[PDB]
Amino acid sequence: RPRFSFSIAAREGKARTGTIEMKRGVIRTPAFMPVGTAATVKALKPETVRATGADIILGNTYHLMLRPGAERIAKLGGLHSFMGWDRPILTDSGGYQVMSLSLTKQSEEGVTFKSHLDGSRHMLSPERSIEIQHLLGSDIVMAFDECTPYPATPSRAASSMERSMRWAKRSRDAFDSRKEQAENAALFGIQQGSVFENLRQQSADALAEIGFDGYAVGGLAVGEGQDEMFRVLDFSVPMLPDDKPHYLMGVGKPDDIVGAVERGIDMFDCVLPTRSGRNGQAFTWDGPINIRNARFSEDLKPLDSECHCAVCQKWSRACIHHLIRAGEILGAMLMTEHNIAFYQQLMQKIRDSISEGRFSQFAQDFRARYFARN
Amino acid sequence: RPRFSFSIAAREGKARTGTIEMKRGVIRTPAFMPVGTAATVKALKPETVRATGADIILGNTYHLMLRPGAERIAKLGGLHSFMGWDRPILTDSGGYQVMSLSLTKQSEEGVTFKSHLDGSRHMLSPERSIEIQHLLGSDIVMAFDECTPYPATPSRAASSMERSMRWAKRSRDAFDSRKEQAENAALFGIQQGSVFENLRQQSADALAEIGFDGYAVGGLAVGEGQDEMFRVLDFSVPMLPDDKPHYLMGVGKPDDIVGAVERGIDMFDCVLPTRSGRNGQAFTWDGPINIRNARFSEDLKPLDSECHCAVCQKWSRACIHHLIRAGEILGAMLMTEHNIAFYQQLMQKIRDSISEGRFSQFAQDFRARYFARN
Ligand SMILES: [Zn+2]
Ligand SMILES: [Zn+2]
Repeated sequence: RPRFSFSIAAREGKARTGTIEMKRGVIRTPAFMPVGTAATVKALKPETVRATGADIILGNTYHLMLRPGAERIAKLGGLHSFMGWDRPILTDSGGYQVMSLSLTKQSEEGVTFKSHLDGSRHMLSPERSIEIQHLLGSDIVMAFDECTPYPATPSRAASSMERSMRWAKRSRDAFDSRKEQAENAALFGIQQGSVFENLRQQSADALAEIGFDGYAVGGLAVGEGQDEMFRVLDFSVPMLPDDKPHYLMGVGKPDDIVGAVERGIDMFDCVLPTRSGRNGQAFTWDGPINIRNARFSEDLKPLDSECHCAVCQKWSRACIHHLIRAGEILGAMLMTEHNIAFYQQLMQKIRDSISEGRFSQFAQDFRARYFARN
Repeated sequence: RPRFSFSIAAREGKARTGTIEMKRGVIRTPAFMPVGTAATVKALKPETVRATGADIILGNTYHLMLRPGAERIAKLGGLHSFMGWDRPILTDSGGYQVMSLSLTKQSEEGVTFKSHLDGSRHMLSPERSIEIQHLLGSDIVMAFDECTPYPATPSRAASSMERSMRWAKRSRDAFDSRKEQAENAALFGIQQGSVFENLRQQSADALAEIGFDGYAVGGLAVGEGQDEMFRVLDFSVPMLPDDKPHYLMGVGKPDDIVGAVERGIDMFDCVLPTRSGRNGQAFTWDGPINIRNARFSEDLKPLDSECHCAVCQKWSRACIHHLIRAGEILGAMLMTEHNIAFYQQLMQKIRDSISEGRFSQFAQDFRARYFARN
């Protein structure tokens, strides 16, 4: 019923659990958002993704505007039809992929780039990104920003942050200028500032002055290492409005997530569970495992003996091992389904332990078992 | 190089091993002929069937003339193109399926029947069957005959046998009337006579007077039981010309085959390995097994610990068990591949043991292990 309503059911330190209510459904916080595809035989079925625990999936604006393009998606009935997913959908701005996959020109106005598979010209800006995310019909909209490469100078970081904040205002204005969008969707602002506390602070209150439904912590997961990331999060998150969801984009190693929840993050997304699913890496409570190893050739146990997913209730490491080695598609599908389910179960344990006030103990128990392997 | 050349490399009693040389390839005797399909994703690949040991496959004329029809097959380049199989292909007359799946009218002239899936009219006769098998471009041609249902009266059996012999002559004449066919393909005659020794004898020399490249023993595998079948074969086979291949149509239980080789049979065909492959039954040296049983849920051993097929060199009973239970298509494919390979390996053991003069001992060793299960 509500456009966007964020509640906090419980807290423990900086960590916090709750829900985000939207017209297309409820999102349980902290949340992991798997990346959606297009609902074909090559990808997992929508109902399968839903059955893993996903309350909301993510769509890459950049790839979607390249193929089959935002206009086609709109004619087809939006992303929800295209992806066969009738629950909330978040779309990124498409700016990150542009500055790492494409740029014929860049300025304060925006960027124009060539299609890395067609050569055709495409333009992106705060105004255009908002419009494109509208055509896709997403529920949560990400503001268009300028991402600064890692490592970055204190000058290049301050420059890109200052621009990203002006683009934040432009994104907000574009969003509000469209009644169908502004009254039904939500808008998140992104905080930049690299590893510099002053830039982070100047970015945070700049966004707060503009006002957003949610606030993303951008600039991380670019190769800074976990320790540096936690150190950044340590001061970055408290500068963000407490009564709004905190989104940490791109971050999604299981231990990265737990540590980020300890520091106030409410939302996560990454392609790691999907990517490593096809590459033969499975996530367990005792750390990641490579299924191709000869050890799992006759291992009758499931991928994880505590995972509740439909794969672990049926398939053993042995059969999954062979399917993967045989090049059989089913094997990669099974791995992927488990991986994203495992992630959702991690989220559920986090939510549970917070509301019971036992999350601090869970975080310690988690790392102890996860890092020890075996 | 030769149209049809049958050699006997070795004998042991009534049993005999050798080769059939044809323009499209050599057929090792005794031989099992699996039933071909149409080379699609639903059926095993031609190269897979070849890799199991098959020197020749069988095509059902009746089904092929119904869909997509013999004329279409001819335009497509014949059965070899249609099935993606460039080695010898035997086609049945199509008469058996007619009298058990279709008959609007029946007489000495022939039969006309309605398509059991289109209602359309189709006509079959000694002349028409030969022509249709020509359109399909098969290498071994079966003479059109009238099959007598089981059990049959001594009158109905004598009647159908006498007709089948007149149709044998008509089949031979049609075959010889077509130069492209007569000079490149082979023709087999079928012996009828039910369980009656006099009718069998009167049928045998009737065929010998006509003369055929090979001689089939028809009228069995209609539900007479193994013991009655062996009893029939005991006198039926020696009445057939010794210097020609002996074909036992429809028969193909592993123990039925071994016993039939002991009585002089050189060729076999049946859908049992293909049918039970999809139904979850696997053939082993210790008898058939039902893969759906809970016992095989964690059985790390292959289907048969002596089978050389690619499935048993990789897949365990456990993984095959799950695939079948999951309804996964791969499971039924694996079972089928093993089953037809197991059959070819049985044939190879028969050929080997005969030429070494140890087949009588092999037959005893086979039954002892096969019937004891375990
Ligand atoms: Zn699992
Ligand atoms: Zn096998």
